[PDB]
Amino acid sequence: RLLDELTLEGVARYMQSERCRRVICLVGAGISTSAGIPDFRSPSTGLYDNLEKYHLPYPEAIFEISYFKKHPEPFFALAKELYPGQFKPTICHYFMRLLKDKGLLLRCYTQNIDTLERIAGLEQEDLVEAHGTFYTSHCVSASCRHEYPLSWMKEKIFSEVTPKCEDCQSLVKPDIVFFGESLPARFFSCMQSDFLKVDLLLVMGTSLQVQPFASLISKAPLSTPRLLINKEKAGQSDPFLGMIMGLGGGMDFDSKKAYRDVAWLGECDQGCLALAELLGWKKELEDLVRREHASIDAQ
Amino acid sequence: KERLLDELTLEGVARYMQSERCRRVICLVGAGISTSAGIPDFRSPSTGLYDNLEKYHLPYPEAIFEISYFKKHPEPFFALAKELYPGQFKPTICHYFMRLLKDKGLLLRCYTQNIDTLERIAGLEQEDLVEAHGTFYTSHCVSASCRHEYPLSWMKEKIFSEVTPKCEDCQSLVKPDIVFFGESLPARFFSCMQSDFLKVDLLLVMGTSLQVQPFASLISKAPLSTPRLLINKEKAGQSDPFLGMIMGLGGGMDFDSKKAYRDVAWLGECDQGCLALAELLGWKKELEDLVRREHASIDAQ
Ligand SMILES: Nc1ncnc2c1ncn2[C@@H]1O[C@H](COP(=O)(O)OP(=O)(O)OC[C@H]2O[C@H](O)[C@H](O)[C@@H]2O)[C@@H](O)[C@H]1O
Ligand SMILES: Nc1ncnc2c1ncn2[C@@H]1O[C@H](COP(=O)(O)OP(=O)(O)OC[C@H]2O[C@H](O)[C@H](O)[C@@H]2O)[C@@H](O)[C@H]1O
Ligand SMILES: [Zn+2]
Ligand SMILES: [Zn+2]
Repeated sequence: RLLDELTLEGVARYMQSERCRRVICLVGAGISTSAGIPDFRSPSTGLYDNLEKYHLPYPEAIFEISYFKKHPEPFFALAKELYPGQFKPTICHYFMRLLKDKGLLLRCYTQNIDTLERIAGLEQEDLVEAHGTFYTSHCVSASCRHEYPLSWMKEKIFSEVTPKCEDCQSLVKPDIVFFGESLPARFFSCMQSDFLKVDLLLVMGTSLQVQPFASLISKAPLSTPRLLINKEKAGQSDPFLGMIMGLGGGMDFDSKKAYRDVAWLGECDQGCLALAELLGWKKELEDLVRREHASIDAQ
Repeated sequence: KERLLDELTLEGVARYMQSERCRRVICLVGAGISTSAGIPDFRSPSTGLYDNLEKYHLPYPEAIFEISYFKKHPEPFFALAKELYPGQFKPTICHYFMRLLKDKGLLLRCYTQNIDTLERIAGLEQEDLVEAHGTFYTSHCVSASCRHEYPLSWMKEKIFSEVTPKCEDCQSLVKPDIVFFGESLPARFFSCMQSDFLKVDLLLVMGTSLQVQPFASLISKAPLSTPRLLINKEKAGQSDPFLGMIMGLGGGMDFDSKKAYRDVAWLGECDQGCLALAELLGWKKELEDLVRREHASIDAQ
């Protein structure tokens, strides 16, 4: 057992030890809510509770490839809000930057498409954008798959014209991963090597309600500690018909068999400040946030 | 990761089954093994149950077996339940093939997702079976504080009288013990799985799309050396990892890849796949006799 106790304090002590060389961060929409971007599944405020005007059969249909090919209009109307480049990164994002600058970040796997990891200064090599990007777009026809740049797709979205491919007249969509679509090739190539050598999983701002991303927590070695920083416990629940996690694939924070998983419940920004304080990084983190935000405000 | 099959074919499985290494077989079955009996499955286009619920005006097909939707709108399920009641059909060749595995001392367990009871009618006993998605046999009040049990005849009476079954003690809804989405699986599912998959020598997967958890996880619970044979109309368990996939990452079948070492896909009718495997094992005549007499015996009632 690598943690001396199942607390943030225990995780911090482990992080400072020579045994903790490589950290993987797994993040979702929760890490961007304090920047002003709603998550997906939070009641009332979440995106899936705010799609009534689109008259969908159910909320998730707006990001389902099969529904999209039949009724693409709602997604492209919503896309005007989803397009990145008008929010600043959060304290949580800069904490991951700090991990990078301390030589501790093996990888950040993100489910987000807001690009705040990149704006916060994480580089392409540090990142797996697991659910894709707006940066590039592709024709949906597998036979054709013609690629279109951000400007091309952006021009179509903000002109309210449904993007059609110039070669085959099929729909063109941004490379954000829809339900039913394959994840980027980088996800799998990085996963297979990263998870053999990870010393700590830092899971932040995700409900772990979607596969294959939810599987990642179970790819780590059994000895690797896992810290969740989130408003609610995620990944720990009793099995039931239609559960997302595979049997035994979840977190165990609270059973009498718990040995490596720690749930810090609260806001991601505040959890990262608390961890930073325990590591003696709090002033460094605060200075980085202040400087980088002021640098963004400069333009 | 020892390779126990000499070749990734049905003939290689048959040879492995005849060797001394193969002592314990587990069957994992779904609605595909019962369509030839006249019971449609769930997810097949046009024929499947989920494509034939228009009359109930559901938000989506699965709602009719979702516990939250049920409590709020119980009427549609109970209307459908009149059709779901088991005992108007005969078991299939596939069911009798599993019975033959029992009698040959090869069957450790059959885990079924079905509630049609055809495994029992074919001669599999309580001890041989894990009815993973429950049963009509018993019914219970839905209130966690009460859980008052009701017998088969009590639920029938309410269903065919078209009265929504209510608890005589606490007046909460009473439903048959079939597992709805969002509900716990039977205790027996977990207790059996914990021990059964430690020393299983062969997995026989038949007539399922492996589209629901936690049942879909069962193929990953076998040792990495245990061969796995799929007998199904379509390939299931093998797919490129996509957003919203049911299987956990790397928890699927590997039939077609370069690394493929233990998994075999026999594509076609479950009954025909079972007849074919039986022939390779020398049981063809024994299986056909069993099916004839049992069908006759049921008709002879
Ligand atoms: N400030 C905060 N601090 C801590 N936790 C938070 C905060 N805000 C929200 N949360 C928690 O953060 C979590 C947000 O969960 P979800 O909204 O499901 O986002 P995902 O990234 O996991 O969604 C994954 C995919 O699903 C979609 O289909 C898309 O494809 C997504 O990429 C919850 O547990 C909140 O309590
Ligand atoms: N005669 C046949 N021979 C071979 N394969 C067949 C045959 N007929 C159908 N199939 C295949 O059989 C498969 C039928 O798959 P599904 O209809 O999803 O049934 P499940 O048992 O997996 O459903 C699991 C749960 O989901 C529900 O919510 C309930 O809770 C269920 O208990 C397909 O791959 C067919 O191609
Ligand atoms: Zn095209
Ligand atoms: Zn009751």
